[PDB]
Amino acid sequence: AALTRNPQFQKLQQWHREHGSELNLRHLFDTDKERFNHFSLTLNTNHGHILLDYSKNLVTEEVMHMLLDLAKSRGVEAARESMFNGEKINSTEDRAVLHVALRNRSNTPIVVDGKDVMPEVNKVLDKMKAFCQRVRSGDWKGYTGKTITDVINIGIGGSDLGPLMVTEALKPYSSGGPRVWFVSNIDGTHIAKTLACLNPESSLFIIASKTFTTQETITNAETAKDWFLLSAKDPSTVAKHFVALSTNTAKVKEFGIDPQNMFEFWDWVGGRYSLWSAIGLSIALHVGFDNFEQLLSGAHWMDQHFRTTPLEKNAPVLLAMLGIWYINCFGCETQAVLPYDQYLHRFAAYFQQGDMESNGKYITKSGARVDHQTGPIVWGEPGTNGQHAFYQLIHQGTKMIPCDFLIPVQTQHPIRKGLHHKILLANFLAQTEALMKGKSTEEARKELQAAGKSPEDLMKLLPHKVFEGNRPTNSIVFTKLTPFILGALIAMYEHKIFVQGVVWDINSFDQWGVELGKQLAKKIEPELDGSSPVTSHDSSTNGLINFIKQQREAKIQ
Amino acid sequence: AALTRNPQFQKLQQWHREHGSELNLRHLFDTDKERFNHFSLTLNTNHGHILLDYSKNLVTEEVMHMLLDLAKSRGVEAARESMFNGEKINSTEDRAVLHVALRNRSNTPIVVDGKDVMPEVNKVLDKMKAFCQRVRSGDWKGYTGKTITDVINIGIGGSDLGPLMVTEALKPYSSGGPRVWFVSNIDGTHIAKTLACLNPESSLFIIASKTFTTQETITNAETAKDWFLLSAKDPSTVAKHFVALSTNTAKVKEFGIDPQNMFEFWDWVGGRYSLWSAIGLSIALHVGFDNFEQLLSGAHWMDQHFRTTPLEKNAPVLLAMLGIWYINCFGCETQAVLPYDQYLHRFAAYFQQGDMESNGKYITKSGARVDHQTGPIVWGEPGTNGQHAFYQLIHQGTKMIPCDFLIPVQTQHPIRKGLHHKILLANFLAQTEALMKGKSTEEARKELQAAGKSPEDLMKLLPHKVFEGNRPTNSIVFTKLTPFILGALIAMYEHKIFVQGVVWDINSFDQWGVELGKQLAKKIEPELDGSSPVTSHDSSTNGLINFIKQQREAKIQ
Repeated sequence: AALTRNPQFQKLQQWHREHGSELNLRHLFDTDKERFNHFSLTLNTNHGHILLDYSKNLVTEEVMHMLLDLAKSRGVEAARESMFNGEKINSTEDRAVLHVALRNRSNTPIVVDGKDVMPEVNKVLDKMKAFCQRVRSGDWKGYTGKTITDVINIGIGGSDLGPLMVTEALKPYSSGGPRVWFVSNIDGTHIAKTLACLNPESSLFIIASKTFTTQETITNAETAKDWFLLSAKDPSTVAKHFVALSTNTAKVKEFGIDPQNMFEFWDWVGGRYSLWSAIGLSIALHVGFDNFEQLLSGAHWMDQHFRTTPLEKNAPVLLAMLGIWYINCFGCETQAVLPYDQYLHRFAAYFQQGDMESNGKYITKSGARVDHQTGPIVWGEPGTNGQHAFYQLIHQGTKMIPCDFLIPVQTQHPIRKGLHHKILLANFLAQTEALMKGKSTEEARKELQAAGKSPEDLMKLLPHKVFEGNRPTNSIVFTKLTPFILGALIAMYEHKIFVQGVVWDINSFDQWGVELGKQLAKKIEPELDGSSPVTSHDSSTNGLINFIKQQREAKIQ
Repeated sequence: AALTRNPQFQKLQQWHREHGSELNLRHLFDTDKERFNHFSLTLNTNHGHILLDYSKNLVTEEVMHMLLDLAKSRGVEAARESMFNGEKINSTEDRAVLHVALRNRSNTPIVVDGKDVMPEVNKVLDKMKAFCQRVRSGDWKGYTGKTITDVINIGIGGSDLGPLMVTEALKPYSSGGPRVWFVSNIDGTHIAKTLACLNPESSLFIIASKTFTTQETITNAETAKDWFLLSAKDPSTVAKHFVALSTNTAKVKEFGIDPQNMFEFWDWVGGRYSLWSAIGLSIALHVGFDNFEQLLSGAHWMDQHFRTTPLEKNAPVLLAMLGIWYINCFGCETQAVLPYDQYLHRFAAYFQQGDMESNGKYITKSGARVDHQTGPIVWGEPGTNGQHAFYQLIHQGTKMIPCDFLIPVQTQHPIRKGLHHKILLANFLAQTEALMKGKSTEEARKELQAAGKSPEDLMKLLPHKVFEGNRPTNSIVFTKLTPFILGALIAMYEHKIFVQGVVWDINSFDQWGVELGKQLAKKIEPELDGSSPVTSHDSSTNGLINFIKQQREAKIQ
């Protein structure tokens, strides 16, 4: 395993064993008035500023140096170029990894298998735009000649969560667009409850599946199609209400979709990195293609920042190494993502997939079994909702939890002359200040005394009122949450995931872990029909199946 | 710190040290065909069955005995009676913990400070029912004589999540009820994107707040009022469109709400255990009082189960000790909740609050600082959604992650002759089968060889195809997700949480962790006013503040 054998890594772990515990944020800030200046990064995109304040982290100049050294010695710069240049770094599948090509606004040639991929990227985008124009303007008409009012994306994983998170994040930019709906669960209630709110004559479905045989997606697509046909009787109308983001033209034709409404993407486009491709169609439809282009440009901006910036000043890499520090040295299992922004309520869920499906790995690019930790469990809820659910554990539990706090300076809803947003900002700043400052015994004792508590009352309360602090955070503040900024932000985290992967020597771009579950589920499916008991598995699987058969018959109240 | 002093605890740890790594799920099942029979539990509620199958846990009859011995030596049973008897077990706040009184259908007296609380519980319930009748039937009217179509719940933490989660879960039981909406974030987009969807004439607001001075709630309540008065205009109209869940009669009247529509609850009702009280007004409004009464009955049934069942077969206890095993011996930081049910999409989020805010503690009932792990990090998304997001890390990452898998046998939407649910069940059973069974190097090799891979190609891919398995899960299956079953399930986890807290000797029922953040936010609020640079905090807090002040006036192009 490369990491463990890397001398810079070893130096890093030895230092932590020796000095890690003695680091205390409060002392560090009390002793060094330049801390913010030393550990902060200001990015002017020319379309708004993004401030990355990583100063409330358990680091010193010495630690940052050791980390930057490790990134250098782990080759992140060369691995980065390999990615951007089209080399097949997805080693286990022998594929390129070029989500950066999807948003490549410079159109600089990126060649794979002898051909510049750019023209294909652009043909698809041009195609998406033309269609998006037809639909939004009311040009495109349903089978009864009515304009489209609802766009329904059907897909799983990356064919879903991205468009869904982005459209929710960019709501304010959706004037003139039709409503978007997202179906993903195979669970029939997901499609039932969506279908119940629709009019077939004005609904347009998008089936998002590269192979067009994804089971849950195609099953959902077929239910939608039978629902449509109940009204339209006529199968030739399907072409008016169902389009496809896919590569499987035969299967697409078979379903009833006009193959001119098949929007292609490529194998170098991982699902958890697909929103910038044809997979983004529902985003473009909801907020228009200008905004979709701003989203891509935002991503492109961050891509250039990742590429041209010295490591010391590289947002994505600084983010990654801080994570390595907490994962491979402090041993923290999780990474919290807390955007103080309701529109961004699925931001954390989205990266739960991006990070976890990319870096939840245990085999290195050499075939070696990892002997160090890899990807963290990512999780979160937007502030201040989360603040009211679980921060108690963050402030006073027994776990170290690195948190990323995010917020826009300008809100899309400056209601009450800025009141809600002021309170929101104050909490965003106070929470991180709290996590790092804490409240000592003496500090709490004073408050108890001043509040009128008795000595007995004081004695019992005291310990519970102490905050140990020393809980590290990142603050990421940006001028406003526009399509462009959102683009840069998503890409920033994408590149953070890339770097950690490189440092760990794993392949962030495959996902072999899904195979076992699918094959086992195929075996079970037919065993579920019928009354007789199943005895072919382990006793649990067997017992569970038999309990389902017994109770499926039950009439309950 | 007594858990650590406890001899049963010590023996458990010493045993795990010597034998824990030896446990192999696949081997246990292979060597004991009764495993399922021996490590599972069936519960007939008279309103649906609940199968708790904990056989896929790293545990033997010896380990369980040790875990129960521990629950015994830690006084689980007595603490339990203490809660049920109305004793002040919330020791820091000197209060009773009586959410079980709220659902006490037997009406057995529970006396606090010399008086049965039941009559007060039932008075409020009766009152909840009457108003609910008045609203659903159309009797209750708005300032223009229209009946109510939308009910808007406004609150934070427990005044919001429970009601949001339960109404999402029980949607099919809402025929005849008004649409419910939930507003919690202080961030302005929340209330604003909600208000934009309403008609003031037929909208009823419910401001949920014990003290009625909860800053973010009240701020939202005022924005709502002010928005209602922009059309209704007469302040006396507020009383027909706002009711309150509170005890602060004065603050309620001062807001314009009629004190006769102030539904009360008590000190002994924790926010994270409040949905069963007046706090569930919106639940009752949405699904009717009958269903709401079914919900409390389900929880009462589980309460009785917890109270009368010997530890060995006590579901919540079993759940509690199992978690102790993973938390205190295996060192697992997190616990996943994965409902294969889209209606339950907010179930995990609910328990993230109910668990982490109860048990994220570090000071024990005696004042000592713990020296062992405490509450886990709770997270999740419903399957198969989550399956397609992060299961990669669970199957092949570097972290042990206890998962609870839950599913109703019978679905609320049996479309396509049951095809969707069939697939859902198959994935539900297959995933746990997979986490347990894994796929070995040899098995993976035969596959690759069978797929015609060259020796070089096989070699490079082989280890990536290996599933190590041995990943423990609980499988909780229940006949159907009805209001009753749901209530049972909620109470089940409530008691799991209670049992863990007792073992940790912490106070699951206070929440002192919120103060610092609250204190520090109020300091910052006024400082945000203006263009003067702030200098009064550590350099990061100042830096952030100044950047915010600097960018609030940035025109963005």
